[PDB]
Amino acid sequence: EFMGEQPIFSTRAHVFQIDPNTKKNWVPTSKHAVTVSYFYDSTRNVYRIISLDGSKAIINSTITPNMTFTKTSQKFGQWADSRANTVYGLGFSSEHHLSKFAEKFQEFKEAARLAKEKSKMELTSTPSGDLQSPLTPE
Repeated sequence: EFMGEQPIFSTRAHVFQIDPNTKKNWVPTSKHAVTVSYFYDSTRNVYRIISLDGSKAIINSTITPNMTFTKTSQKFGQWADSRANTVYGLGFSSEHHLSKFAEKFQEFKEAARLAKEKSKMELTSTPSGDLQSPLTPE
């Protein structure tokens, strides 16, 4: 498992990607199966898909409400990440794991929507040739 802050959900998959600025389509990111996890980053108040290959992150995708995870072939699903400017693809060990991951994606999509809503102003009546505003913005 992991040390320190635990992820909410983890699975095993081969990782693939599409880079917009190369002519190739799908390319293998990992040679072998790696752990793929949904993680709540409390300081940033966002949910992230985190995948490590050895000591480095090969997936660091911040879930947004408008993201779409699509199942497109046997045991394989994909989502586009506009922020990372990359499409990620996951090859699973069974159809069960593919579908479970997809279900979780929608769960984290809703949570991300609520997180953004939660991410407080004080309204007031108007303060009861001189200037009353601050001299500088900051």
